[PDB]
Amino acid sequence: IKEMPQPKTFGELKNLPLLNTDKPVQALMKIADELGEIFKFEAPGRVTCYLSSQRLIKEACDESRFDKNLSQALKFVRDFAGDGLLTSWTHEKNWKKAHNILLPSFSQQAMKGYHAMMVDIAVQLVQKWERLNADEHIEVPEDMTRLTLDTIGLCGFNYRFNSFYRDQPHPFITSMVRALDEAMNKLQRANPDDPAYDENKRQFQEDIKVMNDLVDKIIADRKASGEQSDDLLTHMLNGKDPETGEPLDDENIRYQIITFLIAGHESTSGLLSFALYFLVKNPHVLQKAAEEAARVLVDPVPSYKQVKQLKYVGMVLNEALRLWPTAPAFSLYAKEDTVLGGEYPLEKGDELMVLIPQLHRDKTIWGDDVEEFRPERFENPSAIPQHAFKPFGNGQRACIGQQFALHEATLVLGMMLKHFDFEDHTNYELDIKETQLLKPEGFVVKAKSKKIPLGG
Ligand code: HEM
Repeated sequence: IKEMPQPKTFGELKNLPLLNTDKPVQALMKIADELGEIFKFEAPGRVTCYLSSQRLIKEACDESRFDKNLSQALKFVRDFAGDGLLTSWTHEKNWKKAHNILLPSFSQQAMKGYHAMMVDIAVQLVQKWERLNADEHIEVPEDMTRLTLDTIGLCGFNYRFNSFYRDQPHPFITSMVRALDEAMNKLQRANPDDPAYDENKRQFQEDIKVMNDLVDKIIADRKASGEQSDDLLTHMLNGKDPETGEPLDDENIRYQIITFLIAGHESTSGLLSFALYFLVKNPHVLQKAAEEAARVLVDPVPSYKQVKQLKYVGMVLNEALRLWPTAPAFSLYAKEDTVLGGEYPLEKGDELMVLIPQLHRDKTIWGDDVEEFRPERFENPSAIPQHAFKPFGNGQRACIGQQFALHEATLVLGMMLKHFDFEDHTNYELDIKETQLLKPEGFVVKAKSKKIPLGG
């Protein structure tokens, strides 16, 4: 039994002077490099335990001992995401109901039914870049976000945000993005009740009404027509929990739809953006991935089967998730008193945070050269030690979207590689902005079309 390592405390401020950054995850990674696989972190009225090694994370992933904790970020997002799957406690009846109903709609098989709609949006991005003039460039995370938002709207509830037809997004997207920003801003608000935030609160209420009005109207519209689509909304309307026999109610369906948008859009666009970053920074890797794309994508548009063939592309995506997992942490609490790693007692209710980018740099698992981009690390996924790679979280609370995110990213990145050569025309210096997610801010490229016809 051992005292938990902890960075220096500064009287009443505790450890907080060490995080005076807008990139706390990257600052926490530097604390972990100094203090090792576990450290306690304290701030006024807050205590948590950050884990970074696979040995201890293997323990924290034991679901009989630890469950998902709702961080404060997730609590503020629950004000519009409600008791959707992301923002609900594992014990809530609606979490378990929605999980059992939605799981089959997110399986690897279910991907065959979404493929045509994902291709629809992916063709639109390819055509946008084909139609650029010679002087222009691409804003990478901005277009990736247009793409992921549109794909989740189409596959999620057969709704077109039409993000490629716009400079300013659809009013729902504007509201959702501003609501997420406000939720994150509230994390660092000293005097939340101060008059200067009256306008913030009013706007937050307006943005939630915009989101709810839209989604409720689409739900009511669909129930009236009886139209059956290939979308998740049809599955929610027709699904019954195998355990209770009950369906989701209309209000819970609204929260799942908002949740899929929130949970899916930034995380998946970050992944595509970092993968393209790594590829333009490693032209030899980019060449091997484009060669696979040209070998495999032999039809004017990709089939479901062809996407499954893009093995190297899949490896590039995993190695981007290893270095910069776009949802960089998840939070747990001890379900009962327990001892972690034989050494550190925990009391029931104690919080742990898994620091996924630091887990992914555990040199005992990956070798000494953990900063290098090498997709070949993933050539044999069965050989990777259990719990070493956790970009989609853990257990029954893992990413329900993982097969959807991966199928979409593979498809898109494979089409990009087939149709364009890319140029890092500004010699872009990586700048990782943190919201609740990671992205390469300001990342721009030029693409030069290979002049290959689309379909079809
Ligand atoms: C590369 C893309 C993505 C990454 C890295 C990612 C990562 C994660 C992580 C780490 C969790 C666990 C959160 C926690 O424990 O607090 C999570 C949960 C979740 N994600 Fe994703 N995600 C991605 C894409 C998506 C997509 C495309 C969707 C939906 C279409 C989605 C929907 C969800 C949902 C609904 C949950 C809550 C699941 C549950 O608790 O039952 N995610 N994701």
